[PDB]
Amino acid sequence: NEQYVNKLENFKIRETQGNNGWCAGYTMSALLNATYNTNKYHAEAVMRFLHPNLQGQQFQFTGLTPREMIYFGQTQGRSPQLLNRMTTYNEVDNLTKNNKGIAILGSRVESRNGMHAGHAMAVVGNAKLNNGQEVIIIWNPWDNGFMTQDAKNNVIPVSNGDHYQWYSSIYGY
Amino acid sequence: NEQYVNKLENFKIRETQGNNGWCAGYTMSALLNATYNTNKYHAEAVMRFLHPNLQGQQFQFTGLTPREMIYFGQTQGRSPQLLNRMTTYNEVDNLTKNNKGIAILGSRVESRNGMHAGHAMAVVGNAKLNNGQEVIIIWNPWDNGFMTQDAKNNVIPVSNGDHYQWYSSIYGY
Ligand SMILES: *[C@@H](C(=O)O)[C@H](O)C(=O)N[C@@H](CC(C)C)C(=O)NCCCCNC(N)=[NH2+]
Ligand SMILES: *[C@@H](C(=O)O)[C@H](O)C(=O)N[C@@H](CC(C)C)C(=O)NCCCCNC(N)=[NH2+]
Repeated sequence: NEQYVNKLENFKIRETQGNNGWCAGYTMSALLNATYNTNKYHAEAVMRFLHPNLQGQQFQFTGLTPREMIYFGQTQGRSPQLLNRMTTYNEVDNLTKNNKGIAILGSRVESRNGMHAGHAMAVVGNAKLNNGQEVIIIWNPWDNGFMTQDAKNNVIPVSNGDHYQWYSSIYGY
Repeated sequence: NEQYVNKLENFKIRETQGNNGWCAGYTMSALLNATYNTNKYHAEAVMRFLHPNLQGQQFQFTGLTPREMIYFGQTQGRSPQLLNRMTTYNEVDNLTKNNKGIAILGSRVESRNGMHAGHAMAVVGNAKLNNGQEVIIIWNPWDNGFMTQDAKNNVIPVSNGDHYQWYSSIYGY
């Protein structure tokens, strides 16, 4: 389907998200594994590093803040930067060519007692389709495969039928 | 090279062993991921489950006993059995067809102040080559690939030049 494809070279899915609140741990482990060309990071280990005192269900379901995500990247030799919007196709193209990972911070369009769950995903790269559309390739931690998102649209449809608005990005993993 | 190949269906290498003493954690995570068709087990998490109080270098380098390996499999819904020898080609063929994993317990032929380090590896399956040789396919946690071992020989040459005698096996993961 693609005429041009630009991906993070060594990105590989090695684990998927089950019943826990560790989406940002999944996302940062896969981006650091790709930019360092390693297999040592795993979500559980990220989470235990940042939340050493939580146990049981609290450990299982407590997610991360953007500050915790930025400090984690600094501890692993990166300098992540918060961008308070969705990255453009050109931005993704240039960061991907430079081997810099991008985490997506998404907010669920569908509500539940007025609250919009937050969910983090990873950018894998970008591509131009045969009809000219400019797309960003995304890995959502629940899936064993990637999605393609038109770059003009800031709401990503995910595999269970929900929709997440890409409201901010952390780049530099 | 093979005329017949019998492997554990969903075995996949998802991580390799760096500077730690967690070979048995690597081996059991890959065998349980394959027999359960999952990606949730990782060596670090096995080790932390069995050694919750060790920290720092003690945590990093303390390996497992066979009893700890057997109790770990019981906690994950398996009934591993210790066999005080190398499994035969036929045994590997039948266990593999039945989706039962086998851990190799190896002892280093080369010594260091009279001590023979212990190192655990995983069986992936078995195969018959085009010249008729009967072989067992092995994954050593340090490698990103498999080895083939003639079934008549109980000493496996590994990738750094050392040799490990297969002295016992734990099957049933
Ligand atoms: C994501 C998930 O597992 O699906 C998980 O809930 C998560 O990390 N959510 C985040 C937001 C993403 C990073 C966009 C969020 O909800 N953050 C607030 C969680 C803060 C938990 N508290 C502390 N104190 N660390
Ligand atoms: C293997 C390695 O990382 O290369 C690692 O050293 C290991 O687990 N070795 C084992 C033997 C294999 C299971 C054959 C071994 O050396 N066992 C004795 C280690 C016991 C450590 N102590 C306790 N108390 N749990």
